Amino acid sequence: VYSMEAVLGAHQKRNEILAASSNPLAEGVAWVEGELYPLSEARIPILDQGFLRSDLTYDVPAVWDGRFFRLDDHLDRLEASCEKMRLKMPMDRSAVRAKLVEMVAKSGIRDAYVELIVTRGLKFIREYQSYENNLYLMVMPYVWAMRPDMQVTGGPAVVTRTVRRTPPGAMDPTIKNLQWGDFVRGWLEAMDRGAVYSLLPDGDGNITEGGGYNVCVIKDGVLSTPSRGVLEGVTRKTVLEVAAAKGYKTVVDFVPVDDLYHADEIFICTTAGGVMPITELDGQKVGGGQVGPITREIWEGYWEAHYDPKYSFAIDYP
Amino acid sequence: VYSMEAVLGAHQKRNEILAASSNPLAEGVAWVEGELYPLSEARIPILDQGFLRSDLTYDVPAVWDGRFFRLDDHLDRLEASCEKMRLKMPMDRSAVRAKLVEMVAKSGIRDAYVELIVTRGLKFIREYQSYENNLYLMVMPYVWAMRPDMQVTGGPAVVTRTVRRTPPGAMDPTIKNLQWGDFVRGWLEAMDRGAVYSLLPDGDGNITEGGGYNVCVIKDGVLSTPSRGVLEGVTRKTVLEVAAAKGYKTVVDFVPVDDLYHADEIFICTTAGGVMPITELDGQKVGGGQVGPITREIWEGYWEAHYDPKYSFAIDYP
Repeated sequence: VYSMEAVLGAHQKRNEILAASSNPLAEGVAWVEGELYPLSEARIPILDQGFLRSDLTYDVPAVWDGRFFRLDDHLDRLEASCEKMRLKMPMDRSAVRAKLVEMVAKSGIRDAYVELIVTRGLKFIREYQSYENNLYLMVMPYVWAMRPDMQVTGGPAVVTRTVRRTPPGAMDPTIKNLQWGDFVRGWLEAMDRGAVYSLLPDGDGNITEGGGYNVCVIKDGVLSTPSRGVLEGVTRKTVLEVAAAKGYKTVVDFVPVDDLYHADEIFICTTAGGVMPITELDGQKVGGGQVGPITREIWEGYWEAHYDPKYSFAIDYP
Repeated sequence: VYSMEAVLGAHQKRNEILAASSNPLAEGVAWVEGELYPLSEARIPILDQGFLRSDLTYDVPAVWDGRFFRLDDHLDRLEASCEKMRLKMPMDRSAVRAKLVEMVAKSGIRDAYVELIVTRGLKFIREYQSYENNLYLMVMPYVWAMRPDMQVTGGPAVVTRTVRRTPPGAMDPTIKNLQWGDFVRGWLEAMDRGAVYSLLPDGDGNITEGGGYNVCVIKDGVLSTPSRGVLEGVTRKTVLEVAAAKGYKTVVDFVPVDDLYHADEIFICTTAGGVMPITELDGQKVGGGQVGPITREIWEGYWEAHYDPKYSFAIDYP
């Protein structure tokens, strides 16, 4: 009952119900300076340093089938990110958690992409010690980095050769951030070259991540994923737990670019889409060019976890 | 008459006139979707990818003493940046130029920092080919990266050791951009270590630039400035022209970090402040620890150029 057909099919039914809603928040809602707005109408001050300097961190939990998934792991990473950035979230954690549930519940959205953004505020970094930081919350329908119909077949990727990952000595990649100069270049290279997804090298022979997602490489029943140079994804975390539970070895360590070309399976993972199979790389088949059996087991176990009360709780909709 | 006293003194008189203005735009004005707003009231849509993904380029000409300085060089760089970003400025160049003059004239601001921002718009990079890009214009009182009283003495810098420059293979530094993850870390390191200005290495032994500015290093009458890894500043351009005119050699090429420690003089330069002497580095005097004679000649020639009709034109204020 956690097959692709079952999970994606039910989502599609929930989508058609949402499309028929007359709720003005059904297309999304934002929290700005204490008030709720329809997402298409929400506006932020142009002087905000999150805009003028991308001086911000953010995080993104999701709601699936009316259940929040690992919200507390996302709130922990956001608070760790803020500490690294010398930001202080302007709202208490319990109040943020309750606000998010209220926004989702009022929207009626059962499958939601939920974004929290903490910015430096209006003052330049030279005055960061007044900690006059700003907070924005957004709730919108679930975002698919790889659409359902493409997850059934897997998608095409390239290892980029015109762009590499911003190194950790320039920007710490364990801070989820919106400075996507490299990632945007990767989307453009993939489109130029006849693919969709881009996998960025680190400049010294190893693969890192892409614009929105971690990468997992499978070889002889061993799932390998980069340790350095990448966000420590919550999806990746779940994937490592699931793969272990099902009898596969997991390795978090350097993954040479050259290993991508000998893999049995490859997938990318992110809150915005889940487990996303990669079945073509640089124009060649990955493995058999179909969704591999280990990826499939992990995919199903990922979505099963969304109904586990250890990792999720249900929202009370009006 | 282009000494520091004369130039900064007159600016201070113009400042006190601006402070006394009852014009609601005297503190700045923004252009958003066809209308003008007081800068503190201007708001942009939260869904703009310039915010959600820092998917934008920008440029910053200045007005000094009621004269625009090298506006056409800044417009050329903005258009080159947009082409590299696959952005198309949504307004004709002549209309943008006229709008900027109108905004400055209505503000009454004689010394102005003028910012133009072109963003991807509301759609994700995957849909960049509809070119539905957005434009924002801002005019505000002149911004000083190094305040006047500190330019008289010069300021303190460090070569960062906890951060290095985002490399060109990750983000092209000739595109003026707002992805300041590395620069913000540099401001924090300098503050932690007992300085103000940060100079970022490239990771392979050479110096690049800092958060807002290029760096020029003087040794035995030779001005050296990095070619790779940095924005091609318009201030830097003017500095190279002035230094040549006055009988000094100029070199645009790799500048090893180690050369900083043997320099006779160092300054940083940017539209937001001009020519800004650095008289202490990593806790030690640069040269004699005072503004050097060559820096001083360049400083005066920089501001003299602001009255040259080859590089500047005067705004007709109401």
